[PDB]
Amino acid sequence: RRLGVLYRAVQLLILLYFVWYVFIVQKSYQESETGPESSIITKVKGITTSEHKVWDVEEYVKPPEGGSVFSIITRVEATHSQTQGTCPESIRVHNATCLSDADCVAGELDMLGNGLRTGRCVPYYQGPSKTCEVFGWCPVEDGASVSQFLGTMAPNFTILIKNSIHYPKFHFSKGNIADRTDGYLKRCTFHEASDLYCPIFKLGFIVEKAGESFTELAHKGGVIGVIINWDCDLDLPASECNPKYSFRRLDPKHVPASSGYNFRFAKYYKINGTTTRTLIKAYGIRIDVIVHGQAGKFSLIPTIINLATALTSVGVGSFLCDWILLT
Amino acid sequence: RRLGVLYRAVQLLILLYFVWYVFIVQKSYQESETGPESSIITKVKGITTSEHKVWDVEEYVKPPEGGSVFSIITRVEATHSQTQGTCPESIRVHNATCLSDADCVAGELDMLGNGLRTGRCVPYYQGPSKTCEVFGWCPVEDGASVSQFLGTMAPNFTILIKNSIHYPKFHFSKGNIADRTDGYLKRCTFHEASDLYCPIFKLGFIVEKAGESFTELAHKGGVIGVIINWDCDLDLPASECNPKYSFRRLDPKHVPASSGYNFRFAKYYKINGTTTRTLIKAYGIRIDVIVHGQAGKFSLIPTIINLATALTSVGVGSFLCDWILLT
Amino acid sequence: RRLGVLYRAVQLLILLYFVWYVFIVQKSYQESETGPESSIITKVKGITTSEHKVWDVEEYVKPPEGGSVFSIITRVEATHSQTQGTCPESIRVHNATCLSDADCVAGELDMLGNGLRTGRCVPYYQGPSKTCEVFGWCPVEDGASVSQFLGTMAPNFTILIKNSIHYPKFHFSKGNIADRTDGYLKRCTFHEASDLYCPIFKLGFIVEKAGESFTELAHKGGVIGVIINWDCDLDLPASECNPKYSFRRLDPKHVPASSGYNFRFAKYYKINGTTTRTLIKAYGIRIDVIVHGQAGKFSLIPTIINLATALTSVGVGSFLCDWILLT
Ligand SMILES: *[C@@H]1O[C@H](CO)[C@@H](O)[C@H](O)[C@H]1NC(C)=O
Ligand SMILES: *[C@@H]1O[C@H](CO)[C@@H](O)[C@H](O)[C@H]1NC(C)=O
Ligand SMILES: *[C@@H]1O[C@H](CO)[C@@H](O)[C@H](O)[C@H]1NC(C)=O
Ligand SMILES: *[C@@H]1O[C@H](CO)[C@@H](O)[C@H](O)[C@H]1NC(C)=O
Ligand SMILES: *[C@@H]1O[C@H](CO)[C@@H](O)[C@H](O)[C@H]1NC(C)=O
Ligand SMILES: *[C@@H]1O[C@H](CO)[C@@H](O)[C@H](O)[C@H]1NC(C)=O
Repeated sequence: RRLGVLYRAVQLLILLYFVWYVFIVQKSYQESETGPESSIITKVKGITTSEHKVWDVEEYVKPPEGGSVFSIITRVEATHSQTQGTCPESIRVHNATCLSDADCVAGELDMLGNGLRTGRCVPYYQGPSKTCEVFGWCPVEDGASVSQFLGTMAPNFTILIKNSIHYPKFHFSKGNIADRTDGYLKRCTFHEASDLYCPIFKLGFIVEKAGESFTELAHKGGVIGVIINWDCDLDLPASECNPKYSFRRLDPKHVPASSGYNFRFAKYYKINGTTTRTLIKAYGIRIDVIVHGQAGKFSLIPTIINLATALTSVGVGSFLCDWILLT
Repeated sequence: RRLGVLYRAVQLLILLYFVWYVFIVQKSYQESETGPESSIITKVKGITTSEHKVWDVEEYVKPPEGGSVFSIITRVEATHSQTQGTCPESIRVHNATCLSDADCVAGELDMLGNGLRTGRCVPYYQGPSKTCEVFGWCPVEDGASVSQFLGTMAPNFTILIKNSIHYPKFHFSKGNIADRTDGYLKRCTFHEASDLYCPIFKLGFIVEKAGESFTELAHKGGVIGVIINWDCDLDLPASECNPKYSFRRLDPKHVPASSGYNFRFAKYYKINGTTTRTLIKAYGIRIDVIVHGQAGKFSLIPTIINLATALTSVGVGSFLCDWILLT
Repeated sequence: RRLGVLYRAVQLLILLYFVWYVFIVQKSYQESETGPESSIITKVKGITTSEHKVWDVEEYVKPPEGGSVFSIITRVEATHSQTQGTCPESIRVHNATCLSDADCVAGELDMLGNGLRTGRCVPYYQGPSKTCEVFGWCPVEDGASVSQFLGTMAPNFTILIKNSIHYPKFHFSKGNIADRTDGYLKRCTFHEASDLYCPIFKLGFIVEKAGESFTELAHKGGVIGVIINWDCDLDLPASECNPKYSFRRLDPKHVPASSGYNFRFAKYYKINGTTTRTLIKAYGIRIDVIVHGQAGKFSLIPTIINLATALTSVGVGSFLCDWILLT
């Protein structure tokens, strides 16, 4: 009687749970593939100015080739006319300060120093201190570097990411630009809803979507990641598989020591037969384009496994009801 | 009687379906791992010529280091003796054409322009038009660039990809060159059957296997991906795990706007104390080596799950036959 | 009687096997995700010396930007004052040796040669042999290169890897540096137990943990991979997810032909209006930072599938016991 009503209510509850959670919500009827094959072609385009200098893309984008990882230099500390010679050590180098020649040890190369110590105390670049003389690339950066801010109009720089994926097991291939001939990429601006196949992003848009302040991320540097997630359901048509662009800062923005991004490169010249160089310490924003994939397609093996599990679970509910009735 | 024959025929049909499709075909008795750890070492080697110039690998391969992504330059547009100064704007820049000084706005920096506008109309490099004067790197590329075709013998360039994978969960590690001392790599040519452990590919072979035409992909540029798939069955010996090299074009070859690959780099010089440069716009073929993995090894958990599913399915066939007989 | 004891012993054996192997050992109650999103920021810092030259990071680290793949140059073969002209071919080029002008074919460009053959026999750089004259970058490397060993103090170079992962499906994100303000990274040394969030590694430590000898890996070059495995169990707190750094050599160290790492880059100058260059062949150790992920979190679907399998298996044991008793 009523025992039958409760007995069948348990079965319906178990079947509901399976049909909803296991199948509709979690798609246990589906087999999944992750890690597609991606191709990223980037192209930064924009020009900026300094006190009397004009910087083009060749100057502030390293490396020049358009790939997943590139750095947009927003500030430089250039040390011009560096030659191999003898000069005072940087005041920031461990026990570089000296009062006499006895305080400097000859032939001492510090790995964090700027050269091999000559062994005699020399006046610093700006008085009145005295630092141990070193042989290396001179003058040192910490004594003869001039800072230039490039990124006054870095926010208006535009980056064009060209992505294309492929899912081998499911034979799915797609890109992030629509095959058109209407002059679209020459006048479009990215919008996650209106214009999703115009992957031309301003640097300022990327930074603000990452939650970052451009001045702080430009003076000290930073790393911002442009993440493309192709969470794809292959039972739906190919027009239902779209790229989702997320922006987030990838460097340890909270650790004071490791926050920032910078690197050194030099420009090499022969002046009167002697090799001179211009050491440039570049602070800038590195853009990493990370592509992530998660596909899904209906597979019969998972479906039958879960159906068998549902039947066994309904049987276990049967056993539980009978056991409660007996006791 | 005959009901028994049909009843057991249903069981045999269900068991066949499982034993064939679930186990033999799909290998549901197996656990899978994807995404191994890969190491790619590339080395392009070949020399080409121009009207009176000889180009070596250092000149047309960027970046010089041998990694997954590199570009082989097939054509350049070099603008020599570029200095920071004032010169006419490119005729391709928005509203650069002027008839008088009033048509040029002083201090206007266009992000797609080639400098900061001085504010006075100047004659173009070739008459009779007049363009707004700009301050930047001068002369501009669109007025003083000379094109040189490098890739006359690019098809005979040879790329040596050195790959090595590792599957952590299954403790499988392999490479794409056989440990030999017979002078093999100095005289071998790749063949997907005869010579699969001689990964020395001519650029023309890669292009033709990608279905591309070398002249069009060399003048305008392109991106070709060398895909290595280690679809591996670990129940078989290690000699049964082999690399499969596939070649396909990765750029949007159909979109007119985004088809092609190019980038700019410059050579910097000091001439009479003033920084001059040679801006080179390089059109070439980028080679991406993409390594994809899918391993499989027999695991007891999937086997028992599928066996339980088979037994439950045979029981469901039993129930269906009995239900048909009753009704 | 005793049949009951054996009958229930079989059930307990099957249940033990499941509860131990399927659940406790293999964690079949868990769903897994692999392939997180990684960000790698490297920074090599150290200075070395030669006979009379001091080398800084800008000189021996290529590329300058701090990413996953970079090369630390330990030895160079620099060919200075290379200009486009005519010079003897390298004695190592196929049939380059000549006895008279008839042995040289005019206009012959060998892809493995160093230029276009002029067609007349010229004396070699060192006597008494004679090689076919070529037009290219002259003098050739095999005749005018000078070797300098940089890596006397390469083992004391320190590399700072900055990693940060993210698991999308499980919403887990972590890095490899602890958020601190105690001046930790300026004085810490990595230890896999004591100091795991100080990812500052000496090059010598990386090499010795890889099992390599620094002198051989420095003269000839090599590739060493720094592997970070985030094998993560998400049922445990976030303090229980840690990076595991493994070091191994990635190049074919056993194949004599393919063992080693080297590349060429040049320094370009204008001398009296003619383009000269310094071709540098760099032998060094390439560091690849490979990040691998394997997360796990309790999921109800696998748990119920395995519980149903356990019940079915106990039933199959029931059937086997009854069948043995009947026969
Ligand atoms: C630095 O030099 C001073 C004076 O020569 C010496 O007392 C001190 O120990 C040195 N510090 C080192 C070597 O770390
Ligand atoms: C450049 O970007 C800034 C902020 O990102 C914006 O205020 C400014 O209007 C932009 N420039 C132009 C010409 O729109
Ligand atoms: C270009 O300049 C012309 C004349 O100064 C002006 O009419 C036009 O609006 C300008 N186009 C712009 C600013 O996009
Ligand atoms: C170079 O390649 C082209 C086509 O790829 C071929 O026709 C030619 O014979 C090759 N050169 C040599 C010397 O074999
Ligand atoms: C090299 O040159 C010699 C003499 O000209 C010739 O006999 C030989 O066949 C050549 N080898 C080649 C072209 O591989
Ligand atoms: C540099 O490293 C070597 C071995 O890696 C070691 O013997 C030497 O002591 C180190 N240098 C210093 C100053 O500790």
